Amino acid sequence: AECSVDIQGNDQMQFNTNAITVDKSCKQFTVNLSHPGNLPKNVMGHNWVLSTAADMQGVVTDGMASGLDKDYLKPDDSRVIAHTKLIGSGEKDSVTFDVSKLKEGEQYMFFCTFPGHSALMKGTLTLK
Ligand SMILES: [Cu+]
Repeated sequence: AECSVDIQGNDQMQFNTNAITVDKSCKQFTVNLSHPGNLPKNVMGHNWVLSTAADMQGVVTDGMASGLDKDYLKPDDSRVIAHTKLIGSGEKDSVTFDVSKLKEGEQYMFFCTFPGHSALMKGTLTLK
C-alpha cells in the first residue's frame, strides 16, 4: 500500500490533487506539503487540514477568524483530525496520523484554512 502522498500548494491558490485515497492496510498515513510559489505565508500561506466533510465549513469559518498567529485554526478545534502547519514560499511540512482515526463510509475533506483559499483549495479523502 502507498501510505503517503506529496502535495503542493502554489501561488495560483491550488493544491495539486483533488482526491486522496488512504488504503486500509496502512496503519499510518503521511502528507508531505510544499509551497513552490514565490509568495510569503502572510499573503499566500497554505496548510493541509483534515476533517470530516460535515465539519469542514465550521473548521474553515472559525479558522479564518483565528488569525495568522493561530495558523488560521480555532485553538484546540476537536473537528480537526490532523494538519500541517501553515507554510509560505519555499517551505515544507509533513504530518503523519493514525489511519484508525478514519472509518469507511464517511466522507473526509482536506483543505487550506487561509482566508478564502478553501473555495479552491479542498479535496476529498477516503479510507478504502
Ligand atoms: Cu492556502
